[PDB]
Amino acid sequence: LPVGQWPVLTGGAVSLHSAGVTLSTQFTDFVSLNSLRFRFRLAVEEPHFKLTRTRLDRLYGLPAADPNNGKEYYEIAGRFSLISLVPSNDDYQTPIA
Amino acid sequence: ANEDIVISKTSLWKEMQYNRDITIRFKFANTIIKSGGLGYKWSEISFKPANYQYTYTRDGEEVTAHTTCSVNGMNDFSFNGGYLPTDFVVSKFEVIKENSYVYIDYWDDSQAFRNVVYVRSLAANLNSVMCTGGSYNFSLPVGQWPVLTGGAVSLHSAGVTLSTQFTDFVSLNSLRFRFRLAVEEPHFKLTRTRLDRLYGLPAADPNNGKEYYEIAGRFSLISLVPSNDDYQTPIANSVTVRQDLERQLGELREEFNALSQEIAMSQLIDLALLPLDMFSMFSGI
Amino acid sequence: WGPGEINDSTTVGPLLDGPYQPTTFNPPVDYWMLLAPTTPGVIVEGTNNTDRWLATILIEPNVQSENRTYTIFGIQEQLTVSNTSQDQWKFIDVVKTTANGSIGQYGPLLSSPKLYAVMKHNEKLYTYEGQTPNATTAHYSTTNYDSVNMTAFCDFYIIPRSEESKCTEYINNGLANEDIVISKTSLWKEMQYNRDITIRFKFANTIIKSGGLGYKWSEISFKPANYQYTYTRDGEEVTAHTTCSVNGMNDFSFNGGYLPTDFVVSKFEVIKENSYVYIDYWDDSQAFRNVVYVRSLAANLNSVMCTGGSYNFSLPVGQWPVLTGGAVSLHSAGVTLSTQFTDFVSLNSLRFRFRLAVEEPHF
Amino acid sequence: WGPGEINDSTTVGPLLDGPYQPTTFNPPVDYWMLLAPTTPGVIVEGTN
Repeated sequence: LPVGQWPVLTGGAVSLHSAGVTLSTQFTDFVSLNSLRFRFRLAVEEPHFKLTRTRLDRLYGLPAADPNNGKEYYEIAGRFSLISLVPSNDDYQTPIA
Repeated sequence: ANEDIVISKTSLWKEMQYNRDITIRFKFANTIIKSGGLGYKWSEISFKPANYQYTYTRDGEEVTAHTTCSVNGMNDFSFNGGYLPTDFVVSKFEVIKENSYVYIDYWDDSQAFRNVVYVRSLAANLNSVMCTGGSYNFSLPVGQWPVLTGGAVSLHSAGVTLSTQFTDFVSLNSLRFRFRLAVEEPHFKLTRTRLDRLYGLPAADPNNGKEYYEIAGRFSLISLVPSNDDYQTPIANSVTVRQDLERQLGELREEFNALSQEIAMSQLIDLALLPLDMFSMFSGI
Repeated sequence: WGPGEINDSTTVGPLLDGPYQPTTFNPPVDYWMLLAPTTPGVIVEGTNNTDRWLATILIEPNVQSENRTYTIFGIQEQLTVSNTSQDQWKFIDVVKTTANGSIGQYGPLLSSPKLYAVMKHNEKLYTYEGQTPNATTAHYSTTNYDSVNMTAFCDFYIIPRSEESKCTEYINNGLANEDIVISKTSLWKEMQYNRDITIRFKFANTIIKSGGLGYKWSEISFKPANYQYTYTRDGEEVTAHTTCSVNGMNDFSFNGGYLPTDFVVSKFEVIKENSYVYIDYWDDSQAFRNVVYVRSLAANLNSVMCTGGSYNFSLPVGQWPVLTGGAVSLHSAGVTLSTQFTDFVSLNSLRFRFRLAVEEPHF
Repeated sequence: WGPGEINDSTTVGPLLDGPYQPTTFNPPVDYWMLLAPTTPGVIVEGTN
């Protein structure tokens, strides 16, 4: 703000829980990747987000101001299970791709 | 004239009085400016706008406050022990007296303080404090240095005056708390000059080397603050409501089996003959 | 609405027009000339060139009759100097009937603090005579009193006639942490206005003169000036109440001589580029009733071509100096809408600030 | 939230060395004694 007190968008938490998984295709500047898309449903939590020096107080959700909150990354650890079909014409020679 | 237009729709405001303990630390300053000549004369020995910054433990949380102090309404006396260049002619010694009021501007970074805009009323339960005058030597190319001795003055709280300078579309705030000055013992003597036992803090040394003039007092500020109450939010603004746990399936099955008592054979046969379909089965559920 | 609390530049007037060094300067009618020495010798010589050659002369305490030669009125002659007091200095008046004839002495004057006063009234010179604290104001009858040239050899002061008591005194002994809700939520609305209003104002001056002749101008600053007028703004008679002041102006001092009739000007204020004029208007109209909780404010006041004052410095005798020149324009410098909450009532003061730009001619 | 103005006035021609009256004194270092004479006669007599 050029003059006066600086408004601040502080707060706002959400929780991510798994809600299925499906195939997708990421891309890079040189190659395309056969990625897996994990879809997570959201759930707002106790930390509220306010807009100081205003009248928007006690709002819930995660705004887009600084969703990372200074963290380098958010981590979700778990397990996935897939059964892929491989074209094997013999009792052996199971292809590895 | 004959014109006026609407800017915005109506808004929700409320009146609220903020009561806060304020500590006041303001050190005076002296110009003490030497006029031309051999060095005996003085242009205008007067108080200057003295600025400082502090941090106080108010309400259990540190508050950072800028502090400007000045005085207006002082009496300006003159001295003439001879107009000769080797003699002592002082144009104006500024002295605080009953005609003098101290004006002090405060800038605290606290919440209510920032909220003090478009205010309704202010009450200041400040404490009167004694301010004494020190001594200083007036430079002279020849002769002993003249000095000050004694004196004191007392500050008494008076009306607070808040101002807002309007530039373009910005309001620059300017608070000014006022203190009436009442002179008190001891008295002021200037060496090698006429004044003997004069009263009133001079423009030479009102600080007296004091750390700061600590005045502790409460302040009640009734101002029209803006607020929407707990409204103007989304109709579903709250933490996610956890769905209630359903039931233990074992006991659910137990109760379902127990329901077999309330079954009539003939009516059950009729219901069995009726072909339940995707509609009939779930219509009344 | 109405109040104004900007008042600075206090002044003190020299009670006796300050000290004066040895020279030929006389006391005008209704003005005592007081004399304060440093060391003995000659004090004053009042010469009419016609019939009066008075001379007030110092003598130390405990001094007997001694014959000494003095260069009085350019001629060396022998005179007798004597004292009667043992602790009080003597101020003896030598009287010369004629230049050729002998010269006498009278007017023994016993006072410790070394202060003594002379005057001219009612066909008589009023010279302090006698012993302290009863030192009288004895009188000598002669002609052409106002023409007496008073050539003196000490420090001096000038007093009014009404302060004979002061002259006698001088001769006899010398000089918490919580918040609460007041009222529930209410309805408000920022409201715009497009209105033009005429503005007119006057000035005033603190003309503080020194005590005595008047050739010593202690100070001339600006006064807080209050006025009232009526204006027709779009068919609505408004009683505008006006209060003026000025701050941050540049000042001058002048000295044509450090002596009584010499034109001395200790301090004079003058509006200049650095100067700003604080101007308060009060109107009972709806706009100025609604201007309490104001969000924004902008004034488009046009320039004001201002010509400086021109009056003749009042002095008791002699040519009158005058001031002419130095025009000034005024430009908007913002508006301060201050509120002053005393213990019970709120004095709401609106002050437009006007920067003063300076322009020819030259003062 | 910045401080407001304070009523003040600048110095009143302080650096004006006026008509120092004629008598016996000792000129100090770095003070040129400009003169204002009017009629024929002696102006200054500096005696060591």
